[PDB]
Amino acid sequence: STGSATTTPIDSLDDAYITPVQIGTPAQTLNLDFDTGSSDLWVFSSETTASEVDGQTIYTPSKSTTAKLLSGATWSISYGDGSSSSGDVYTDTVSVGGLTVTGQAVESAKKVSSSFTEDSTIDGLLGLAFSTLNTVSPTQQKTFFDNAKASLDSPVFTADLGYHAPGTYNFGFIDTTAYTGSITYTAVSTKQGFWEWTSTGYAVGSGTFKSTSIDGIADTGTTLLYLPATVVSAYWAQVSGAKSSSSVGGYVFPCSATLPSFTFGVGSARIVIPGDYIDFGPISTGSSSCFGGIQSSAGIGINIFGDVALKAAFVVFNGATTPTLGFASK
Ligand SMILES: NCC(=O)c1ccc(Br)cc1
Repeated sequence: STGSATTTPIDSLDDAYITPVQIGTPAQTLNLDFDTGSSDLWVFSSETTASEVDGQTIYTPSKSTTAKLLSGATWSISYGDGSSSSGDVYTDTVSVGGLTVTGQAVESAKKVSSSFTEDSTIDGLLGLAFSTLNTVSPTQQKTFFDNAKASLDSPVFTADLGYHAPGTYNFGFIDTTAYTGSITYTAVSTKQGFWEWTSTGYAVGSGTFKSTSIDGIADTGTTLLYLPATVVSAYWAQVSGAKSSSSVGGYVFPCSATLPSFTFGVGSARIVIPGDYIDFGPISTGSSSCFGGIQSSAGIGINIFGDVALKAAFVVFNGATTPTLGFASK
């Protein structure tokens, strides 16, 4: 089997991407944030505290003939941005772009933090990291991908995020029309439950490539590119007027600037992030200070190849017995 679904930025900045997901019988379609940095499929639901729902589409398990309460199971998750959600668990039929999994754990939110409430476009998350991170207790649950794996033509999914445009998540096959050149594969460590890999270095604009190992995770659920302070300093040093602002919470730059590209290494291959991808617009409405799309990972504890990086590539998440990541230009 295979699946193919279009993923759409939630706003003009590509702050996140939503992908339609069919849950239950008859189908209830929710727009979920596919997140290769976490491993819970959770949704706004009929059980979510009413004051914490503001515009989201909710899953109502009582209206699904295939929904079954997973007795005694609860979940609770906190994300890197400080957001959180928790609730109980159903199993139900979940379909993504024609690919169907029965008995998928669908984690029903009883509580969500303010940032989720305030984002009316995201109805939940579909986690695509390794199932070892799944927060369901006392019986850990498998991700949609893990459940689908055996049925897939090939044990892979691919992320093809658009810049200010729709893109595609495919399951079970590699679309050879979707990228240019060849896909370069690189080793993955699953030890932290992430799609963790090691970039071979970077370049800023037309500058020389710096060969240096950068261990990080491929995370579709993180907006920006978070890299070591040395790297990030070297990037923003090429932008007149750019500075790290503690009040804003990162590097900002004059909105009048033209940003240089940023290249990262994948083995001997190179992925180029155009400068425009690194512009996240005025820090506040009407401001001439713009927020940078490349930020320091200092204090995070890990480097994160978020959407800013991933949307510059066709990315293969290879879930074979020994997982790997593949990157191609496009
Ligand atoms: N990885 C965390 C994530 O995907 C996320 C998405 C939307 C909000 Br609001 C907060 C967090």
